[PDB]
Amino acid sequence: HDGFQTVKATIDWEHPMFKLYEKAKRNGKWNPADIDFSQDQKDFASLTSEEKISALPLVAGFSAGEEAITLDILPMAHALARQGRLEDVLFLTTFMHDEAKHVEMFSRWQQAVGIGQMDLSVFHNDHYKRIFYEALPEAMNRLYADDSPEAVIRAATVYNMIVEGTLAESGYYTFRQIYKKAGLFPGLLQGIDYLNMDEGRHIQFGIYTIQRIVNEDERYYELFIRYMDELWPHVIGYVDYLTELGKRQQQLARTYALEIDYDLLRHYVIKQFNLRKKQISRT
Amino acid sequence: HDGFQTVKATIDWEHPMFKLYEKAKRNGKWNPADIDFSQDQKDFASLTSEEKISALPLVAGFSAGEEAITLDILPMAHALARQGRLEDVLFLTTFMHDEAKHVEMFSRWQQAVGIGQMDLSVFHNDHYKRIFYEALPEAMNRLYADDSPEAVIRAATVYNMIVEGTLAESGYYTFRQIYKKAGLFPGLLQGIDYLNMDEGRHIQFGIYTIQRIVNEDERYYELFIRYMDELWPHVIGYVDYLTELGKRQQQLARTYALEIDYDLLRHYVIKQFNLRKKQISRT
Ligand SMILES: CCCCCCCCCCCCCCCC(=O)O
Ligand SMILES: CCCCCCCCCCCCCCCC(=O)O
Ligand SMILES: [Fe+3]
Ligand SMILES: [Fe+3]
Ligand SMILES: [Mn+2]
Ligand SMILES: [Mn+2]
Ligand SMILES: [Mn+3]
Ligand SMILES: [Mn+3]
Repeated sequence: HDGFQTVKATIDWEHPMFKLYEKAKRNGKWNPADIDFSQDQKDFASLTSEEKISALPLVAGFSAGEEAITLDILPMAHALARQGRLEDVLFLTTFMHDEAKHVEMFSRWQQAVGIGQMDLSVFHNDHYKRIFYEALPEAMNRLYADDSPEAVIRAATVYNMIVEGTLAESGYYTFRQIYKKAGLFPGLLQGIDYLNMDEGRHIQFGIYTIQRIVNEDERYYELFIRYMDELWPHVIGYVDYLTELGKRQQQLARTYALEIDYDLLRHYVIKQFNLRKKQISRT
Repeated sequence: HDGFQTVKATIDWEHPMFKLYEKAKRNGKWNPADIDFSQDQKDFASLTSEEKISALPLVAGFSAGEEAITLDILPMAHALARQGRLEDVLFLTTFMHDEAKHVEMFSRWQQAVGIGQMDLSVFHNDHYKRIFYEALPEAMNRLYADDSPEAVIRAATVYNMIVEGTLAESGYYTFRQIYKKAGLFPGLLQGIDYLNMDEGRHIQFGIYTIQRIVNEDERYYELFIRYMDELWPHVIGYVDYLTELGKRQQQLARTYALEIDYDLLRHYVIKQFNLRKKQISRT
């Protein structure tokens, strides 16, 4: 270290990421350990085997995603720390702790309903793996040796704009469209509501990061759009795979009179993807 | 990634670091933004210039240390993440967020009392710089390329056993011995109480980390002792420098009838150092 900002000066109290950090502390008190999952255990046990499975693809996607994101944010925190972006780092401590609670929430649900011993990796197809097993850690880990604006934009695009701003947001919507209607899994849905609220700050950090780089040179806008489009095939290829699992196993939909509109879910994904694009201004 | 623990299985709910993570969430709700510093501003302004300075060396040491530690824990989190130690990572998200709040607390105090514009690096002598500007980032950053048991023990020794378990603990004691007696700076002392409570978990993570490595091969015990002793000269060399500043500027002690026992503070430092050693068992 050559010096310390809070010895030479203070935190930059007006910095957007300090304000986001402050909001994260105010809004981040929830604890997955307090969620009552006992009704969820009864719901899951009440289900037939073919209804039991209906929910597992989505939980498998979230549980791996939360865990990937918990591990893979560390290089972003490092890169920004090394750039002396102290307020970003303070905020990223809330981001990382949020994702830890997200991992915890889904794992507590799996334990409570009796599937913790079940290996849910069978529900990760090639497109999911390309995003979460490969493209996400590649883009983040790159920041250890290459913290160029190109690398940081690509990292924020994959992590915050695609994984969180497209897939996670759409998954929260899907959970609600399906189980909130069914009256099922109230503990899980309480957790989803807290995850979704945290996610708002995570996406805003991505937007801030990408926009501040675009702000220095509008040609980075083109890079942002390009990286969004490179991942789209895998995003929809996973969505299509989940859709086809749902269409092939309809008993939960039948039993609970959910006219599950998979083409409305698909449209919600397309819509999320397009509005994330629109939250980055070329100028 | 080759897979995900919370897809194949669950969190290891009995893991000591998951239990420490759970305690951190329960005990880590405090927010520096809620501390009332208005009485602290009046106290500081009431002081003469020569009393004003008396407190600044210690705040300078803490503010830089909190900031160093916030940046320099990231490689430990990374190394353990890459080892698949998921429960350690979950706990480290609380550790990192705690230190962010510590940075925030001291910087809020500096702002409130009117010294935020003052560059307090003048109170970092060569021994302080050797620990915080050099040895700490060197030991932590090494973990990016070398996560051997030797490297991890050395990192935990410098960070958790020396910086936190010797210097920080002794600084908390010193703040209380001096200002809690004077009736001064109630907001700062509220913050110190919260820092000290957080620190308990940070030191326990260090103990767990060092002991689990020693447990695999008792020869690492010798390394631990050696790394403790290598840093001791700098620890006491900074303590002696602070002591001599205090002896050379006594007006706060006089004004507030603090018979400040600098040789009792020195003994407290020696005692902390020796009991950290004793918390690691050769077997
Ligand atoms: C059937 C419609 C498809 C809806 C899309 C569902 C997407 C599943 C979500 C899995 C990825 C979750 C990523 C977590 C991100 C974070 O924790 O910030
Ligand atoms: C006059 C007696 C000397 C007492 C020793 C005072 C030591 C000052 C403390 C500065 C280091 C603080 C390190 C912070 C560690 C953490 O935040 O985990
Ligand atoms: Fe997120
Ligand atoms: Fe600490
Ligand atoms: Mn395909
Ligand atoms: Mn010396
Ligand atoms: Mn999440
Ligand atoms: Mn601290």
